[PDB]
Amino acid sequence: GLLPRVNGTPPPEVPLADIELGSLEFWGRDDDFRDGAFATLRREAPISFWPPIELAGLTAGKGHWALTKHDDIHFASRHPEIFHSSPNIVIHDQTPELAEYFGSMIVLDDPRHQRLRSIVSRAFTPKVVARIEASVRERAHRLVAAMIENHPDGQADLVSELAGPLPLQIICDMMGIPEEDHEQIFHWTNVILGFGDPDLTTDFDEFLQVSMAIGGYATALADDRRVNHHGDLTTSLVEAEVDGERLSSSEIAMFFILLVVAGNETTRNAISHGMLALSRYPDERAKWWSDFDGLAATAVEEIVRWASPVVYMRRTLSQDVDLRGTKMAAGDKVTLWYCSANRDEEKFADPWTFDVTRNPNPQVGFGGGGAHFCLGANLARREIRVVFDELRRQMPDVVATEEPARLLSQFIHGIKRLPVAWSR
Ligand code: HEM
Ligand SMILES: CC(C)=CCC/C(C)=C/CC/C(C)=C/CO
Repeated sequence: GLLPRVNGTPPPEVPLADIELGSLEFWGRDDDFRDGAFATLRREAPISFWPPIELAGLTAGKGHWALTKHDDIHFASRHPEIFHSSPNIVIHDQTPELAEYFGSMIVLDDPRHQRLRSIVSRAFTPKVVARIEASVRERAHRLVAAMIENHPDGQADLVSELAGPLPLQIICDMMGIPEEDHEQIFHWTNVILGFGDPDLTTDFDEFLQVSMAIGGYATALADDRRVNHHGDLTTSLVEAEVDGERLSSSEIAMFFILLVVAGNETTRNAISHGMLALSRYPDERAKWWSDFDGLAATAVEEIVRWASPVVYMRRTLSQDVDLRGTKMAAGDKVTLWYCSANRDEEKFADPWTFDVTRNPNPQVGFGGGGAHFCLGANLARREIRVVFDELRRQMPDVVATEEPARLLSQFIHGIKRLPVAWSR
């Protein structure tokens, strides 16, 4: 069952000597240990250097400076000329020749970044956006209704039945991907997302083959829309133009590959962590369920602060930096620990309280601001609002019944399984 926890309980005090950000065992510990570790770093070692996680037998790469304070993360995000996103935003890129293939605009600095982001942004036309909005509601409604039809027992895993499929179905709908191709897209996406996680033991050759197959699918989808225009994002991406520059089909494919990761597992984990928090703190569910539209904006923003689905993003210094008196050298890696910034005692009153009315809420779960600020933030907020709306309408007493099975990850605050139950 759910471990009892009172809303507002701080994490345990974790001694500095017990914190090993380069240790896989550390990332396997519960959230209360992790949160207490970052609280210790914020108080005692707010900028500190760490080795990467080393998987024995594979190259590890160089270490990184951990920024744990909201102010430092915000500063780094606002200075992309010093804190570069190229070559990649993870601590150690396992496939650096494919950094742009999987990363699209997220691994680019200006001027390349602004050009690609500007063209992609222009493709989100009013008609495309209106279809996306209808899709969010339709998909969330259908998935919750199917959970009821498929489980007369009133019990299901929220991840497989709802939080997992919703964000990827929305991405498929916006790309104009036929219903008949969903199973293939889901399979390829799952293999890609599953590679950095052990269990099932994900084979690199299979990972490379599926990565090329989904890329080839997307290039062919884009080429089809060059000939046959439709009212989807794929067609608007082929037609968009900034300063005479348009996107090639392989640029569109790389942006699609970014989406099925960045727009997908993040939202999934915001949903699962939101359902978990609403189950642990039933007063907050009651408040939201009593004034759903009125509290939606603050409730969703609190779910994102609480979940921080993206644990960190990595930058690389283009020049020496001295901040908080800590000297970091050009070429060093720097990590922005949003999970920590979203608990910074200097910015949030009562940071350990999950409060669906929280205002202000300067949360940085979509990043600290600036050039790379999540392109889909308002879409993510809509997905979260709409899915909880559909749960409230169709199964208002739905509740998590067990502690989640946690993903072992430094980068994603992941829930692999979340049992829930509901009545009429
Ligand atoms: C709760 C869900 C989500 C979270 C927590 C999240 C978080 C993030 C973060 C932390 C970044 C990097 C920001 C930075 O470096 O300053 C980012 C970038 C991005 N996200 Fe999201 N994201 C979410 C959902 C989405 C969705 C739904 C989409 C679209 C389907 C999306 C598309 C993108 C793109 C395209 C970028 C790269 C933007 C750039 O590099 O200019 N994300 N997101
Ligand atoms: C989670 C967000 C916001 C973006 C994802 C970018 C990402 C997962 C890069 C992974 C780098 C890598 C080793 C890719 C091989 O798939």
